[PDB]
Amino acid sequence: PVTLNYANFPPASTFPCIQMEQWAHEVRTRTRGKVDVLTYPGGTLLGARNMLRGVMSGQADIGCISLAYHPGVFPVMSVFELPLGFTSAEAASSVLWELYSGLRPAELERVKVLTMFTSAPSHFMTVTPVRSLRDLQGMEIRGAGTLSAILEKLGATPVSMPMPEVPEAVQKGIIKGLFTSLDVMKDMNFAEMTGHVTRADQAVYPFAVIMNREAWERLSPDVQQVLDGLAAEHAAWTGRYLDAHVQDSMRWAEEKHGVQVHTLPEEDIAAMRRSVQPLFDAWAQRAADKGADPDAVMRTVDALKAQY
Ligand SMILES: O=C(O)Cc1c[nH]c2ccccc12
Repeated sequence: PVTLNYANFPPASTFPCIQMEQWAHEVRTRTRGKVDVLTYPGGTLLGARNMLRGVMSGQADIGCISLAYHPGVFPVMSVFELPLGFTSAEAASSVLWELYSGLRPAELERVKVLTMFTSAPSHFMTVTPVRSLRDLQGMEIRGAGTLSAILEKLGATPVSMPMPEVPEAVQKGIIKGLFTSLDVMKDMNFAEMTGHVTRADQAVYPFAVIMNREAWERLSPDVQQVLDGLAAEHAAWTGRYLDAHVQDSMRWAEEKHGVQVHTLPEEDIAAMRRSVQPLFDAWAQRAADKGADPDAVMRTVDALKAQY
């Protein structure tokens, strides 16, 4: 009987926390009680910025990081912060895990990765309506990592910060909106702060569930096969729950808070995609400078997408 503390950073109602709870439930079940998990949601054990170095301290056995909160640190897996044309968190979460399983980039060698998943595709949630690219101009919008560099290519003024700091940045007028997936309209009640939603069909935010290496090595081989055996299912499950939850979330926001939804013209969309193309090369260049094979990574992205 061994018990693992699992640090998380956002409120318990948000999807990073819902997936942690479902994960914990499967570990208890599949190990027939041999493993238990005590979860600390809402940043009570570790928060968003001390998540990684704190899992590695051993201050918590397991944690959940958003790759985009750590610029430079993940030269390979940050490809998953580019617009890879995904339209569901299910598909993207699955392809992300396979791409990680099959390559094991050294950026992530100092911890043990238990599973990976993403957000749904990003859209604009703003306090004033955005009906064109022109409206985006100069408007401070929250992103992180490469989703900020995307905001920037589109002409908005990106402000990088983790999700928990976002409600307060909006309220105090430091940002005018946020660029991410629509589950937060409910799970963080952005429906009471940003009454407008514009379709972007943009890049996802990728997450990794990590574990302290020494903690992982103190697990027997049998318990280890249980956690490795849970990884791919759980990635898909997390992606599938979120695609459903995004619908409910937006249903609630419209009929209980009168959210207004807008779309951009096709010529604005065309042009925004042309605007972000240079990020693929800059991503390819930082990976190479770090000793990675971006050509290989993109070849593996392509091939995985033609399955999932
Ligand atoms: O925007 C992000 O930081 C990624 C993201 C999307 N939905 C979230 C819910 C809780 C915490 C992080 C996220």
